[PDB]
Amino acid sequence: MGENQELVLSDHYISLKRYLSATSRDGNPKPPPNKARDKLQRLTEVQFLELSTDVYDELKRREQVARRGPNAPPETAPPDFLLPQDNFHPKRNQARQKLSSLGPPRFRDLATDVFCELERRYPNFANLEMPLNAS
Repeated sequence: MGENQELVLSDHYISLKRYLSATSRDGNPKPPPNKARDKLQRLTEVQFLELSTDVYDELKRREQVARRGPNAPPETAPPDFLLPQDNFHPKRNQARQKLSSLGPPRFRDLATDVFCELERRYPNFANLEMPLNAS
């Protein structure tokens, strides 16, 4: 254990890589035809972390939904969007709702942009490590 924002983004990076890998063979290193990393530079690091967290949170919520997809009762069926809470600011809640509203292609692009940004910003993320699946 330790305290490092890089480690937090490392988990996000790994999660994004697995997410992208699970949704794409990754035969194209640059999926989008257009790029604009300068757009992501129009925000602060904290805002960037907030966006990274929002993306991460969206990813885990979708995974939970998928897990509770088949062979799951409707009583414990999760929402198709993040429900608002007073613990979180309403603007942030709306932002999260927008992520849910966005379909997979747009979201995938967001994931790709964040993933690429993290890889470019942290070149050492290209030399982290990945887990293995076994059953």
